[PDB]
Amino acid sequence: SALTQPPSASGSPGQSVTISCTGTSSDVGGSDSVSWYQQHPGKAPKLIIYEVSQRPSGVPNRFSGSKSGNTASLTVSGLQAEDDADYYCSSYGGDNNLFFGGGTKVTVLGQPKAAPSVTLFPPSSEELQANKATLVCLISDFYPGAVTVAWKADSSPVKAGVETTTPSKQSNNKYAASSYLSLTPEQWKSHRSYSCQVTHEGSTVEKTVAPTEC
Amino acid sequence: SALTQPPSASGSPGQSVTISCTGTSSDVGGSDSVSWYQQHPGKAPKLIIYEVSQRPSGVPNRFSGSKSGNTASLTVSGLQAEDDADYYCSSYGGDNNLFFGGGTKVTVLGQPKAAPSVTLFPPSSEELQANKATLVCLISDFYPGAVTVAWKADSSPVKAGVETTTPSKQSNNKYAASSYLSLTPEQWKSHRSYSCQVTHEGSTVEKTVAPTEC
Ligand SMILES: C[C@@H]1c2ccc(OC[C@H](C)c3ccccc3)cc2C(=O)N1CCOC(=O)NCc1cccc(-c2c[nH]cn2)c1
Repeated sequence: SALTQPPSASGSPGQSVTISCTGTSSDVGGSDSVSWYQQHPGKAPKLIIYEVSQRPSGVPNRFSGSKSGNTASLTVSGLQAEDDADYYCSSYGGDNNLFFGGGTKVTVLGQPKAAPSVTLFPPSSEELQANKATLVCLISDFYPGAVTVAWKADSSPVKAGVETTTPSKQSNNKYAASSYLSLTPEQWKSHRSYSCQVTHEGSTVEKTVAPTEC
Repeated sequence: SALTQPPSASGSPGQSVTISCTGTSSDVGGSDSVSWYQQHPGKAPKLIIYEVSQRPSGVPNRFSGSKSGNTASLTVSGLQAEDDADYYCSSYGGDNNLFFGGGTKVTVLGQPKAAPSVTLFPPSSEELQANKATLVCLISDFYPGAVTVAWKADSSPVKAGVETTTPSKQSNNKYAASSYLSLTPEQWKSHRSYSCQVTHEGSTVEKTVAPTEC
C-alpha cells in the first residue's frame, strides 16, 4: 500500500491503543482528508473518522483521530470487546486520487500473549530429486493470531513465490501458520542463504538456511 | 443505514454475473460517488470501481460498474476462480456520510478439483541442535479446501503431538495447509521413518522421511 500502517496492535480491556498511518506530503500531509474505517472480518466496514478528527454520528468518543506531518493516528481509549477488529486509513491525493493503508489488526487480548516458535526447513531430499526446492517457515504457538512474514534471498527481499497461510487456532488455543517459498533448484543452490523474518506484536524473529553438501 | 446488496450471487467459469446496490436519492441516487470493493476472506479489500464506473490501474476490464436511479450495479464478465470473493458497494451521502452495503458473496461454481501437493520435511539441523525435532507436512494446491491428515511412526499410527492448520486459499486460488508433528530428537532417531498421509476427496497421498545419513 502507498500508505503505511502497522500490521497489528493489541491491548487489554480498558487500555488505550494508538495506530499510525504514514504517507507523504502529497497525501496524508497535504490536506485534512484522512479517514479511518473499522471492519469486523466478514462484515461490512464502517467509517469511524473523517477529515482527520471527525466522528460520524453513533461513533463513541473513545475513538479520536489526529495528524502530525505525514503521519495520522487513531487512538482507541478504554478498549472494549467490540473494538477487536481491522482498521484501515485513507487519504485523498494530489490528483484527487485516493490512497489506502494496508490495515491494522487490533486485538483486545483474550488470553496471554505468546511469541511464535519459528522453524525454517530447507528443501527436502525428495522434492529436490523432483526438481523442486520449496522452503517452509513453520510458525506456531503464538497469540494474538496476527503475524507478518518476509523472505530474503541473501540480503535482498523476495516477493515472488511467497505464500503464507491464514493463522488458525490449534488444540492448545494458540495460533499456527506456515510460510513457504517455492524455489527452483537453481535458485536455492545459487544463493548464499535464504531467510524467514517473522514479525509478531511489533517484534521480529529471523531464521536462515543455506545449502549443504548432504 | 446500510445500502442493499443481495447476500449471494453466482456464475460459472466464463459466464457473467451482475450484482446490485440499492440506496436512496441522497446517497447512491444523489451523486456519482459509488465505489465497489473486492475482498477475499481474511485479506485486505481492493477497490475495483470508483465514481460508478472507473477502474483503478491493474483492475481487469472484466469488471464494469453502472448506475440507474437509486441502484448501482457491478458486472463481472468472463468469471475466473479469483473472482470468488465478497463484494461491497459504498456511496457518499450528505453530511460527510459514507454508506456501505452489506456485501455480496459471489461464488464461482464448479471450480476444478485438484489433488494436493504434499512435501514432508524432516527436522532441520538447527532445531536438532536446540533439542527439538519437529516435522512439517506441507499441503498445497488442493481444491476444494478440506483435507484430513494421519501420521505414522514406522508403520504404526501416531496418536499424539499432531496439529494441522485450517486450510486457507492462496494466490493460485487453491488451498494450502500444514500439519506438524512435534517429536523429541530421541523419538526421531529411534524409528526407521515417519510418514504423513493426506486424504483429500477420498484419495490419499503418503510421504515418508527417515533420519539422514550425513
Ligand atoms: C490494500 C489497499 C486497501 C485497503 C483498504 C481498502 O478499503 C477499505 C474500506 C474501508 C473497506 C471496503 C470494503 C471492505 C472493507 C473495508 C481498499 C484498499 C485498496 O484498494 N488497497 C490497495 C492499494 O490501492 C489503493 O490504495 N487504491 C485506491 C485507489 C486507486 C485508484 C483510484 C482511486 C480513487 C480515485 N478516486 C476515488 N478513488 C483509489
